[PDB]
Amino acid sequence: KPTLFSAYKMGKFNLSHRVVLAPLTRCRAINAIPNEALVEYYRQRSTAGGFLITEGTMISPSSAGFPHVPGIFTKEQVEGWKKVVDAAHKEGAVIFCQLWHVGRASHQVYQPGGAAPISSTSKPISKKWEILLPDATYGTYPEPRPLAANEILEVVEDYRVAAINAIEAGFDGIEIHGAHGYLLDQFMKDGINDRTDEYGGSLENRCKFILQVVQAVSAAIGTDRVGIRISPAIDHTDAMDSDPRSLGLAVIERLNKLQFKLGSRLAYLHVTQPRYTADGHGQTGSEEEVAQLMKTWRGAYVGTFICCGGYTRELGLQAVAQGDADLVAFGRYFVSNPDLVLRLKLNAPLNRYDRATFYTHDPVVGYTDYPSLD
Ligand SMILES: Cc1cc2nc3c(=O)[nH]c(=O)nc-3n(C[C@H](O)[C@H](O)[C@H](O)COP(=O)(O)O)c2cc1C
Ligand SMILES: O=Cc1ccc(O)cc1
Repeated sequence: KPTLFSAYKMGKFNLSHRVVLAPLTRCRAINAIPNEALVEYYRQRSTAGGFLITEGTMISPSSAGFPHVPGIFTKEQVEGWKKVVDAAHKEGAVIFCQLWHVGRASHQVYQPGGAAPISSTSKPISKKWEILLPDATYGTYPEPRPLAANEILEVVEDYRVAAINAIEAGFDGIEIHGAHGYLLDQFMKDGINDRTDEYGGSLENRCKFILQVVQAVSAAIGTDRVGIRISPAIDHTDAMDSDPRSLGLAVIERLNKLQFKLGSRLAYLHVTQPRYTADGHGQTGSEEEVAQLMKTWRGAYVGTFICCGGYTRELGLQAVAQGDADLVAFGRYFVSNPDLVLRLKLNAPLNRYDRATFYTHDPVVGYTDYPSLD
């Protein structure tokens, strides 16, 4: 019977337990090159048959919206990732690279030639939100430039190339970052997408871009090496949809149809959910609604389902035991608990995490120096 600590066949891959390292931007990849700090970071968190998803990784120079995040669009970057991947594999881990384009959630200082960030729209993120700049101050999100149709196809090509480069680096697969108000979410969410062309309006039009990406990377490296992450009900950086339930089901129906058409299943669907507790962990109304949404989306998707967002040991156990999810990803707890899988198995205390060093750049401090049990 399925439990949080029981084995799982994720299509092509075999896992020994259901605890997953959620993708986490940490900003230690100085000048976008994966390095020895990242090697130790992922090695520390690796387990035999444990699934790891990397931090968001740039698919292009226009992809960036944080400092010192890794890319996978140059040979030098690929060579850096090889070292990370080899170390993870030496521990028996399965590791996917998350492909990340931030869209309008960026700033001129992050853009080639100081160009405007690109998006579905010309509308900027509101002043209620601010962006961390490379000089450790916070700045204003600028007006983005809306992509023309041919430019969207160029971004699809960037994802395709990024996927091929990931496989060259030895990654087991990739995850399409389609969540949290970044580029693809800027097209899906009717709170952001005000386009009047073939990429705006209907759910069909709004889902077109992300489906083109899924189709392209599946063609390049195989459906069974492709995972997709979405967050229809998370509002981060003004990324709301008027009907998250329908948006989620629209994406899922299209994934199901693509799988049926091509004759194989994607590696997984990965959905993050909002929480309504003070600290954003665990459970307290909106809670019950969100919980049912997640069960509805799980039930509608044909294949492996990863849940994420505020899961605890008890909630992770329940999720797998009751069939609500096949795999459970952990973000913040994995920051401060390199041996999180062991700690969960032993019901050991979890180290507190320090948010002040989430996005600083030191290879050791607040990055690789959280203690393991051993
Ligand atoms: C510091 C930090 C960095 C994150 N970076 C990413 C990222 O690069 N890509 C992504 O999809 N989610 C990212 N997330 C969201 C997490 O994957 C996760 O969904 C979120 O933290 C909620 O899960 P949790 O309660 O286990 O932390 C990040 C979260 C935090 C706190
Ligand atoms: O979902 C992507 C993401 C990236 C950086 C963050 O800090 C949080 C989320």
